[PDB]
Amino acid sequence: MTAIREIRLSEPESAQAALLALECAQRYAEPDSADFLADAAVLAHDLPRAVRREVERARLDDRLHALVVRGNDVDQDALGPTPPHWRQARTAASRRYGFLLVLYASLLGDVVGWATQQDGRVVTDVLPIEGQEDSLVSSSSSVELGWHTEDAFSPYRADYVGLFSLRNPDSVATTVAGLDPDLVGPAVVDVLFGERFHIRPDNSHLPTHNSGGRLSDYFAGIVEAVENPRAVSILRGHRDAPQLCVDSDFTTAVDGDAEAAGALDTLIKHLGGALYEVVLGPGDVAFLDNRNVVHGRRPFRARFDGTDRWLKRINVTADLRKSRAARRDAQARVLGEA
Amino acid sequence: HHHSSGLVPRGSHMTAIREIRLSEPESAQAALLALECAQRYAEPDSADFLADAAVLAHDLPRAVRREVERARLDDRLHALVVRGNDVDQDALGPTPPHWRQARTAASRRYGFLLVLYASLLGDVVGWATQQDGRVVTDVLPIEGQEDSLVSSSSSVELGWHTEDAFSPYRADYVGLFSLRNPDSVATTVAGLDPDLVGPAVVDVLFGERFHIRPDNSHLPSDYFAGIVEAVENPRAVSILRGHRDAPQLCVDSDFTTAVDGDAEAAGALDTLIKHLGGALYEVVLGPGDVAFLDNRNVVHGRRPFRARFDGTDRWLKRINVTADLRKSRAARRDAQARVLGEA
Ligand SMILES: O=C(O)CCC(=O)C(=O)O
Ligand SMILES: [Fe+3]
Repeated sequence: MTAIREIRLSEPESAQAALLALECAQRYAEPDSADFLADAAVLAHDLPRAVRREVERARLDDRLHALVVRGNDVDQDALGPTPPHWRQARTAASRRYGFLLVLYASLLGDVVGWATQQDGRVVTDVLPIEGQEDSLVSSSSSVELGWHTEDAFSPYRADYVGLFSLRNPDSVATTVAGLDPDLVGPAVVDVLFGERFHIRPDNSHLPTHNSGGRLSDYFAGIVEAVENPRAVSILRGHRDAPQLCVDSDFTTAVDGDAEAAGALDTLIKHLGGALYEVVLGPGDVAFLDNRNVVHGRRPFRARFDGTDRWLKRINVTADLRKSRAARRDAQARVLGEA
Repeated sequence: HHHSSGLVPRGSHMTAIREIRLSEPESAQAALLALECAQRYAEPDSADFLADAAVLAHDLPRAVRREVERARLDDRLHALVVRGNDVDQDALGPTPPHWRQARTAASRRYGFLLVLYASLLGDVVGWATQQDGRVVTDVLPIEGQEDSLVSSSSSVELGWHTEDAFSPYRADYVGLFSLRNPDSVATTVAGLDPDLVGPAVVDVLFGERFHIRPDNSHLPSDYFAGIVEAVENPRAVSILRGHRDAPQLCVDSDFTTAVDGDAEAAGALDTLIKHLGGALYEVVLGPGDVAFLDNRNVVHGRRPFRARFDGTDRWLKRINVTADLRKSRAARRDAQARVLGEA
């Protein structure tokens, strides 16, 4: 209904947001520099008032699918070519969009990264990588990004996933679905509320999607969660507004629970059909409510000529304090550094 | 009457107290925002105001917002104290004789300001079983409840505790806005210094070896069934939680016991009760002073004091703040409602 909340920036609101981002770029080294992240929540208060009003309505809407902020300024000429790999995507020209993504995000909560994702960067990159066309990770193209709750396996999974589209010349859709409980059956719902499923870390948490020199110890937690998954529910909270936690490629029923394996089969067919498209054009920022929706990305053909689709991505928590056991120190934002 | 802020240590807790002193212009700016809110919105906890409160709070003085944000992310904070807000004592009128008479037109602006400060730290919540589910509550002495074990006490020690220690929906912060305090009556505060306790005791306190039962406050429904089960069939819980370097504390000096037959846990618990009792210090809020206690880090209580019941007694506005409103949705009526156990 209001499941998708959209704000289209006026030209002045777009210009004001860009100016704030560019002041941040002048002051701080990286969009996830510790001194910037300490200051971000209060810097975000200087974003346009009309934007702050609508973000706050989104934040307290427990039936949100996504907040979409359209029409941020992106200078395509100044940005330069789409990097061929996330490792090379921390470009001088792309800093300003990282800073703006963190400012928007800091209206919804606190930004976090993962020790086991893109070398523990808090601002990450989504771009097609040659040789990953058919992979199950966000650098895919030819094969759909299978729908998932972000970091479904983890009790420290984000409350919001933020995406800042820098470029999307072929209008490739982000896919989104919620679960209408009164639509699969209060029978299947009860089975999904039961701690009767295994959810494993997706392939982006593997050493193979990180730099080779990363501490083996960062991946201890990921390997444990692959080998010995905890028995967990797919639904939780109030029955009038249950939260969703499932990954289409990394969820199984606990072996010998055909009632569970039956409900999961049913959920996977349902959500696959229910998946709807949101197209993020250049300058469009989305925050997906990761408690309410699964998301993915349509298949596309990458041209690998520097013109390809490029997003900046961020994880947002409503409650940074709750993850302190998994972080190095109070201010550190990288889950699994502890 | 210049802006200042700093860190006041207590024992080995180097950032225990974060103190902010408003300049006259910062005081006036906060007061004008609160007064504008009181003109535009029904109540300090009406749906119209709470939907906007987190954004209206961005209009508080910038220097105060930066220092509050530093407090919010300080996982070793005991108390954030903001001193020097305007209270017009003449216009406020006498301290009401009961909380049921305390939601006065004259005191609205102080409820609004408490919610604005609170909304810099998180989202305000109340409890169906406390002061009729009001989010902005009143702390004042009630004639005939001098010997009481609730915040309306005076002659008797309010025994110290984590706020709502039994509950998974317990506040992350307890906020207090002092309207008057002529006799400088204190809130007592204590955190755990792991350096003053045997590591073996600390190891036991991290164990799920304890029962934390609700005060009789709670108790009257799927919510209230959970309260009865919390008294009769209490879950086994830990007292310390999270990172060894920055553990959260959850204990109630009157309502915590070790699990049946766990003498070692009974020993660790009473070692902790003696430690916190010995480590208690005091925070006094003068008129216009606001405090947020980090309920994840400290227990709090109150010393004996002498109430006059003549309209001059100590009066605070009080609020519960959560870092994560969404996690309590099963215990609230609808998305925007802030009253725990209202559904
Ligand atoms: O490319 C997209 O639109 C989605 C990316 C994504 O889901 C992700 O990287 O987590
Ligand atoms: Fe994703």
